Amino acid sequence: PIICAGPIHSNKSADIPHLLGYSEKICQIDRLIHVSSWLRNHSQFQGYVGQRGGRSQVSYYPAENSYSRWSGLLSPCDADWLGMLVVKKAKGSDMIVPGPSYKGKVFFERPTFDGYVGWGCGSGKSRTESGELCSSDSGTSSGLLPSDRVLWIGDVACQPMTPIPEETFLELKSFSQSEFPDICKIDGIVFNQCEGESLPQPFDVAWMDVGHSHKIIMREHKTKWVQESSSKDFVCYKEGTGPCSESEEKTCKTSGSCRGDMQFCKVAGCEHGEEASEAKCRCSLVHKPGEVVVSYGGMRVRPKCYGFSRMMATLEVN
Ligand SMILES: *[C@@H]1O[C@H](CO)[C@@H](O[C@@H]2O[C@H](CO)[C@@H](O[C@H]3O[C@H](CO)[C@@H](O)[C@H](O)[C@@H]3O)[C@H](O)[C@H]2NC(C)=O)[C@H](O)[C@H]1NC(C)=O
Repeated sequence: PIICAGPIHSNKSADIPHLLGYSEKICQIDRLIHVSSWLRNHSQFQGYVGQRGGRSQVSYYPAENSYSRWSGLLSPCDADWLGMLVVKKAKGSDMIVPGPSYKGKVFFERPTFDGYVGWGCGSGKSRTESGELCSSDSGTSSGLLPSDRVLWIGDVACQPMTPIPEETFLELKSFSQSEFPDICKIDGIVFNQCEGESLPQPFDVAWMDVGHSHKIIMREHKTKWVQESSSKDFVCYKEGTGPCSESEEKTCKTSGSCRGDMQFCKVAGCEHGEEASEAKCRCSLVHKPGEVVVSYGGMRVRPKCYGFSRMMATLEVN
């Protein structure tokens, strides 16, 4: 949990405010408030996901998940809440991967080749074991549901990118195709030219989102987590209260008057020994290995999202 403990909602009726503060959105991300809001607008779902458990107790496919152990490594959905990308509503043509335990799940999200698709359920519903249907569920009637009903597939890390010229991305695009000549179409998105294809098959591939019209999938590739101590590397909470507001957090990150930990004070400035009563804002280093930088096709890329997920990939016929 980056900031806020597992949410304990009393109501399904409660509205989900949109908060401007970085920490505020991190807090909602912590309490899976963003999935709950994804569910409300798209599945006409009633209430919340992540009850008592929050984002840490979300279920991943696979369960043995690296980046999960790092609370500030952003999933596609957190990234969506942070506006970095958008997890699009499930359309009929987006393919549900086999593998995960979808039954019970009210929400599961998957990186497609072209983006990120969510499959949500209506109130009092939950996915069957296949994931292709929301069947009725008495366990979901309360509308305030546990985190293991949310499923994030893929070991995904999302992060502020360094944009790359399109010529660079086209180099990477074709480098992948020379690495993956076998594949013809991924998530309904044409990868190569084949004419003779086989029907969609699963595909465990590492990949990165470079901010372009699709991801680049990588067989061989090097990564190097580097620490940046940028302001997004810190969240700002009020002790006992929750996250600082939009202005309070900006003040801590610009002026250098709020309290913090070892690295936050080194970087943004803080003061110690003041007080008089009533405790202050504080900021702390988000826990993550850093910003991933990926060596691939001779290019050092700092991507929007890096992950190893399962997509569906059609193959050729010889
Ligand atoms: C579910 O529906 C919500 C309503 O559309 C939506 O929340 C809305 O999110 C957008 C995008 O973040 C916000 O848009 C604008 O907000 C401020 C001004 O208020 C601007 O500064 C921004 O630049 C942006 O243009 C809406 O304010 C916000 N509305 C409400 C009532 O919360 C959610 O995003 C939807 N759910 C998901 C998962 O996307």
